[PDB]
Amino acid sequence: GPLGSMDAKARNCLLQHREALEKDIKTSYIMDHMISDGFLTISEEEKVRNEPTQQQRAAMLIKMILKKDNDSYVSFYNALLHEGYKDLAALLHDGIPVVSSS
Repeated sequence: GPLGSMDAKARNCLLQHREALEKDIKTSYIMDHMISDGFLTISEEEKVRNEPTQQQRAAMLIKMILKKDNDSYVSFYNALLHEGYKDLAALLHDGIPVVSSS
């Protein structure tokens, strides 16, 4: 039984804000912070990096989040804060049940 999965309200606040999703959700340093965080494995890194441009690259980063978990989502969330994308992440903070905690 999967526990601590990605919350619907959380995952939605992220993807639903497609108003700025594809527009501000980057994959460069954001993924760097996620892999260094240890949430994105070499396989994860490979897929996103396999894609040629922000097209399927950023889409792949967001596409991973489509079926990851709360833990990874808060990591992807934290990565947004790592690259000055606090606004998008704030839009997702509604679903994130933590306030840094670091």
